[PDB]
Amino acid sequence: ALWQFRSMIKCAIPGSHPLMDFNNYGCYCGLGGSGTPVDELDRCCETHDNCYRDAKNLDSCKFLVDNPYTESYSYSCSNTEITCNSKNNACEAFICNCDRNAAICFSKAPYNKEHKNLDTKKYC
Amino acid sequence: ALWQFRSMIKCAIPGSHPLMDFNNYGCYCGLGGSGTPVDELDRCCETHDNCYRDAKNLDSCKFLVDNPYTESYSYSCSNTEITCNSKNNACEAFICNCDRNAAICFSKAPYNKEHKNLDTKKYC
Ligand SMILES: CCCCCCCCCCCCCCCCCCOC[C@@H](O)COP(=O)(O)OCC[N+](C)(C)C
Ligand SMILES: [Ca+2]
Ligand SMILES: [Ca+2]
Ligand code: NA
Repeated sequence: ALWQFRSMIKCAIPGSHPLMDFNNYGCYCGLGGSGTPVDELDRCCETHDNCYRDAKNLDSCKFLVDNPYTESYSYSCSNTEITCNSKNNACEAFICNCDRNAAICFSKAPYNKEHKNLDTKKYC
Repeated sequence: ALWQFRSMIKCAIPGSHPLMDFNNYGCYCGLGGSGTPVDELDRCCETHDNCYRDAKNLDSCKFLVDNPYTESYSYSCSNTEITCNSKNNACEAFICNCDRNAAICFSKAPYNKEHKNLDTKKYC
């Protein structure tokens, strides 16, 4: 679920403010996501978007009709280390893994302030 | 902007986990919406959607080309009371007030956990 992805970005990145840092960043961090992504971080978001599309295409997810941000899963954190619980069934695991992958990706990519809050209509 | 909406909810409702709580509830608290609001809290969200639509069409927001969640405003929290800074320019002030109205409305309306995570294609 989105609140869990938020939890994961705090887990992977200590004092982060996830919605204030990553939403409406570049061309892909946020909703929508169109164009050429503007940096590694943006590419994290674009990969995340492709992951959720693949979720919706996944046979294991056939009974999720809403979008994967509404699918709760099981996860834990340990010293900045995110854990997708083995207890997860197929769809929950896959969506858990999308969020984890993007959580780590955010932590390793450089944050470019100047890419925050672009004019997507012009540049994406 | 969306993080400030979250922070306003935290303000009005000190016990709050706003995404966990108010995202993906009913037919309107989430990705847009449609259908008949399922309860008062859900009507809080329809109203906020409408207010955002109004902002999108308000002359003073004519240079706001992205969604109103991307608009930064100045607000303050103090004693459960939300204040949209009187310094805000007109668009900023309008959207801040949409948000403030919504948190307040969320703080007044019953929360009905059987209304969370609805199958919106089926019930909205
Ligand atoms: C902080 C806790 C509060 C809970 C809020 C959490 C939800 C925030 C979500 C953040 C991510 C952004 C999601 C917002 C999406 C809502 C967006 C919902 O807006 C719906 C309309 O804008 C869509 O209409 P169209 O763009 O198709 O209109 C077409 C117009 N012509 C040109 C074709 C005629
Ligand atoms: Ca996106
Ligand atoms: Ca909505
Ligand atoms: Na935001």
